[PDB]
Amino acid sequence: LTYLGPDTEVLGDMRAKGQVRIDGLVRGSVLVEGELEVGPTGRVEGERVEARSVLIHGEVKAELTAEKVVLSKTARFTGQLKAQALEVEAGAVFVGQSVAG
Amino acid sequence: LTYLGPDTEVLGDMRAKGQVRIDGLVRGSVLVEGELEVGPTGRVEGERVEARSVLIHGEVKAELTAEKVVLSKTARFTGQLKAQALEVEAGAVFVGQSVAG
Amino acid sequence: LTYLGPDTEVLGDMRAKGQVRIDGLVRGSVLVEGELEVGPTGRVEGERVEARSVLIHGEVKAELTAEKVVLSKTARFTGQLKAQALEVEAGAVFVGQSVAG
Amino acid sequence: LTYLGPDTEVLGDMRAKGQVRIDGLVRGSVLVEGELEVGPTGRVEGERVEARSVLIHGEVKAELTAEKVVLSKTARFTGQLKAQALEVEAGAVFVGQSVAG
Amino acid sequence: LTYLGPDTEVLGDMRAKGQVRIDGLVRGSVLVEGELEVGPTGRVEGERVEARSVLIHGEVKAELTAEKVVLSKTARFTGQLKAQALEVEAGAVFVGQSVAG
Amino acid sequence: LTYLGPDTEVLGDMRAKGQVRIDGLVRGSVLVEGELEVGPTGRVEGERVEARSVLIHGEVKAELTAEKVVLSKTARFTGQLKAQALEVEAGAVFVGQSVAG
Amino acid sequence: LTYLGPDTEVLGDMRAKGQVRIDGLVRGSVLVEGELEVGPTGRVEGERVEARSVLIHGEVKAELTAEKVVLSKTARFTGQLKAQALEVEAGAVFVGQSVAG
Amino acid sequence: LTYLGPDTEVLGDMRAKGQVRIDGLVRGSVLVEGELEVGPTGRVEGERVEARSVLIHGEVKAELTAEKVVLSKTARFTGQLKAQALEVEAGAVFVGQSVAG
Amino acid sequence: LTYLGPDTEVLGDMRAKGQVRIDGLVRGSVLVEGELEVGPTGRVEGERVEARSVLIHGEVKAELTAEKVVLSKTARFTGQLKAQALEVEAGAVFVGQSVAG
Amino acid sequence: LTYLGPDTEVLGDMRAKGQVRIDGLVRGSVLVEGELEVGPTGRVEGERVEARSVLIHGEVKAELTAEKVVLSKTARFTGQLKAQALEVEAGAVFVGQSVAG
Amino acid sequence: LTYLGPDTEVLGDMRAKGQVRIDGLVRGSVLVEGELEVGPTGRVEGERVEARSVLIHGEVKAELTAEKVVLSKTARFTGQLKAQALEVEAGAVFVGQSVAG
Repeated sequence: LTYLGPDTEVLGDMRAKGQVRIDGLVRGSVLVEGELEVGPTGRVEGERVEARSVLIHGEVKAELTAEKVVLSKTARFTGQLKAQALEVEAGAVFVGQSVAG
Repeated sequence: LTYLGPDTEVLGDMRAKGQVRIDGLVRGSVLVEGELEVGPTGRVEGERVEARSVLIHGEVKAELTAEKVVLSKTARFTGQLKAQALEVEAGAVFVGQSVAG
Repeated sequence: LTYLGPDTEVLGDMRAKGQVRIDGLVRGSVLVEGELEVGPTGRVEGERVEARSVLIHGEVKAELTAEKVVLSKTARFTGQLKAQALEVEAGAVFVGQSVAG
Repeated sequence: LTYLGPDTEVLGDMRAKGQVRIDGLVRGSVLVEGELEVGPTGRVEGERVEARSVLIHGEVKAELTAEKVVLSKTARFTGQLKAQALEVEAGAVFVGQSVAG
Repeated sequence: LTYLGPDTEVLGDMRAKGQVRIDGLVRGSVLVEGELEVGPTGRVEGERVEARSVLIHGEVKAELTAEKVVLSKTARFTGQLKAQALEVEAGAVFVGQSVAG
Repeated sequence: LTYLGPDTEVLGDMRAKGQVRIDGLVRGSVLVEGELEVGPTGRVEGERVEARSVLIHGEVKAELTAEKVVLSKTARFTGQLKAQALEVEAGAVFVGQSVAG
Repeated sequence: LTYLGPDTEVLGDMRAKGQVRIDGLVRGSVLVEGELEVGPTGRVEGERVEARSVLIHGEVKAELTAEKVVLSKTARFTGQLKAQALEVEAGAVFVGQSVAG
Repeated sequence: LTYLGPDTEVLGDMRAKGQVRIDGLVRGSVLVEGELEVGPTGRVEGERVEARSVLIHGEVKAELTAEKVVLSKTARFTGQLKAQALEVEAGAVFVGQSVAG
Repeated sequence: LTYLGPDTEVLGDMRAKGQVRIDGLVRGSVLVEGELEVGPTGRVEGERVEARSVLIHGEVKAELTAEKVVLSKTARFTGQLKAQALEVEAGAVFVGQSVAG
Repeated sequence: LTYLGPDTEVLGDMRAKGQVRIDGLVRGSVLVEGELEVGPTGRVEGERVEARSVLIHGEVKAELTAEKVVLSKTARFTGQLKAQALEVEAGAVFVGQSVAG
Repeated sequence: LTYLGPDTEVLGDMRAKGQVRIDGLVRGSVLVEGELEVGPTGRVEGERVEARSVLIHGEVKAELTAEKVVLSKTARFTGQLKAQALEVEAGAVFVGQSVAG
């Protein structure tokens, strides 16, 4: 597990393994092997968010790439995407060219 | 209601009103005011699919635009998109740049 | 079955199979295998209306061709015709050269 | 709380708040307000490790600055230091000029 | 044993063997083989304090060198240091570049 | 009390207070207020040995000055002397000009 | 035996043998082989007082030389001395450079 | 009493008081107040032998002067004499001008 | 025997032999071989009184010469003397230079 | 009594008192008050033999003067005489002028 | 025998022989060979009375000469005499120079 707090602004290229929950901020690119969660006030601003299963509940602005990109009602995506199962519930402002299926 | 059959290949620019269920084929652009459904073997190949609520269960290849673009497990999107609530369940090969939220 | 609504203006060459009921409009040529009905406010404006049994209750303007061309009291034909049993009831303004029998 | 895992190599300048436990790696400078812990396999390689209470149990190589710099038996410090209560237990290879008291 | 009193100001380079307890003052360099203790009002002002185990409870200002440099709550170090187990309890104003481990 | 060990060679001008027992060596001048004893293997080599009561049992070579200079059977004095009660027992090689009485 | 009285002032160089007790005065140099005693009111003023064992209880002012120079509480020496066992009890005003041991 | 031994050669002017017995030698002048005795091996060689009662039993060579000059069988006088009762027993070699009576 | 009376004043040089007792007076020199006695009131005034044994009990004034000159308590000698045993008892006013022994 | 011996040669003027017996010799003048006797070997050679009673038994050669000049058988007178009773016995060689009666 | 009476005054030179007794007087010189006696009242006044033995009992005044001149108590001689045995008893006034012996 790698929990970040509500106010944990990490500049630079975070490289993690295992289950991650981000609730703070990331300025840079996140490279996770395992489950990822962006929290409700979390923000992952950068270029590369690569994971295995992403649960977006806050904001993301990067060229995200995963297997299962599952979202929530208050999510906010931006940028490119490359998944295999783009599961949006209802209320994502999903702005950007994606590939799936 | 405007039901099209399983094998009803309509060339040209279909312009409908009310609830529509397409299960056949459309070669051209669909302009519907009301609920729209593409059936499981349906295909809407063209450029403009504009509606109010779209339920995709087959294939679409056009610059779709709606309010609520809700999909199914066996859907297959292609092309641009412009919605307000992009609700994908799991298994859409959603290929193309979208705007939502 | 392929029901079109009262206001379903389909531009282009509709190609259907099975029982069809048109009540809207067609701009183009209708190619149906099976029973066809033009509704009371329906209009099939074009060139080719080919079917197996046609029930005209609105307006047609094309080179219709069928087996049994049965009409109604408020029908309005225009153009050529080629049937095998031209069954008009009373009030068709049947304008155009026909072959039957 | 902000727990990092055993293998969470964060490049860049981590800026956190609250209780932090680092067990992975940091390439860069750590700026924490609150309790800090470097885990046994943790390493904080960089220039600036500023906190309020630091518990070193692995390796640090930076110009650390805190109030209470408490260590463990297997700790390994390097670089400058500026504390108010430098509490080393026994086995730190504490290499570098310090100010305390 | 070599006990010095509370007010025993020894100018010059004291060279001792065995257990030493200094409680007075030393102006000069102390060369002890064995346990050393600086008392609470003791002061070892000079350049070279070399021993085997040092217990600082007062003030030292020299380039101390030992195996085990254990301190107390009211100690006050100054100058360089070269130990193998720098065991500070809490309240030393330890000012100076050290090597340990 | 200020006991020096059997092998405690103190270079420089020792300045003490209270009861002193020297058994090691002194290279320099001893300034004691109080009882002084040179031990059997002790040696106080220098210039100024000033005290209040001196008990010589080893060797002294300085311009000693006291009130009561009491010696032993194995003592060995050298140098000037200035006392008030020069109490030698038998076997001192007392070499040097003295004033007493 | 050679007893001199309390008031026996002998000018000149007395040369004696055996046990001598002087209680009077000598103006000159005393050369005795054997035990010598200066009495309490005796005075041996001169240059050479050479003997084998001297017991001073009064005053002497000469370059005394003996084997055992034993004194008393009320003795008063002056001048040089050359003995082998300078045994002073407490209260001699022993003024002058001596060799012993 | 002032006894001189058999071999007590006193150079110089002996000045005594009380009873004197000389048995050694005198080189010089004897001034005695009281009884005087020259012993059998005694010799008083000089110039002035003044006393109160003289008992000569050895040799005298001086200008003797007394009150009662009593001698013995083995006496030997030389020099002047001035007495009041010159009591010679038999065998004195009394050589020198005398006054008596 | 040659007894002279108490008042037998013999002028001139008496020359006698044997035992002589003079009790009177002699003006001149007495030459006796044998014992001589001057009585208590006798007087031998002259120059030469030579005898063998002289017993003086009165007065003599001459250069007496004998072997044994024995005197008494009331004798009175004057002048030179030359004897071998000058035996005076106590009370002779023996005035004059003598040789004896 | 004044006895002179057989060989008592008295030179000079003998002056005696009392009974006298001369048996020796007289060279000179005899002045006796009292009985006089010249012995058998006596000789009174001189000038003045004055007495009170003279008993001549030897030789006389002088101007004798007495009261009773009694002689003996072996007497020998010479010189003047002046007596009052010249009693010669038989055998005197009485040579010299006399007065008597 | 030749007796002269008491009053027989013979002038002239009597020349006799034998025994003579004169009791008278003779004026002149008597020449007798033999014994002569002058009686008590006899007187022989003259110059020469020569005899052999003279017994004078009175007075004679002459130069008498005999062998034995024996006298008496009342005799009275005068003048010279020349005898060989002048035997006077006591009371002769014998006046004159004599030779005898």
